[PDB]
Amino acid sequence: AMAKQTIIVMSDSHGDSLIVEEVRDRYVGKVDAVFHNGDSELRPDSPLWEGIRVVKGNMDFYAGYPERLVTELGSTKIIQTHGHLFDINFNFQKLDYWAQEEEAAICLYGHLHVPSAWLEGKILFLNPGSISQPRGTIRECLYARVEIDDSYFKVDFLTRDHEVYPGLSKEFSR
Ligand SMILES: [Cl-]
Ligand SMILES: [Cl-]
Ligand SMILES: [Mn+2]
Ligand SMILES: [Mn+2]
Repeated sequence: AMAKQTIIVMSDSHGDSLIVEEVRDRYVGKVDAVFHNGDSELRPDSPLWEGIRVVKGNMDFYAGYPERLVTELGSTKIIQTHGHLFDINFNFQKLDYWAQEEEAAICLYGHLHVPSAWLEGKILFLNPGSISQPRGTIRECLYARVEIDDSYFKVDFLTRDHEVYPGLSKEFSR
């Protein structure tokens, strides 16, 4: 039985560097990985990115962010993209095709500023929400925690004070 993993995922921070630093500082070295799914509006050479896996958003104009990132975490293959290059506002068919060709455990995306967690195929798709500019029905700034083991993905959405926001948590069996 694999040892349990915990990942921290955020996105669409939009020029708020204190929140990125705060989340880095809180979690780097205490969880298995920390992810940012883009639209930070920060420089890729920022020291705030030490310990964090970050991809390019459409509102990231500086050279040096990757469009896609594959992170293999033990037996867990995580893929990560902003989403704009997959036309996710149209639908998720292009994103899901890529996730299937990669045979990902987890597919991380941003762009929509809407928190979501669903299982399609055996693949968890997660948008952590926007940590600065929430959209849709939930007007609270959010990021996400995923707990991973052989039996379950557990997803909680967390506020900027690092508390679980109720009514959004999901548990998926694998
Ligand atoms: Cl799009
Ligand atoms: Cl946008
Ligand atoms: Mn954005
Ligand atoms: Mn975007």
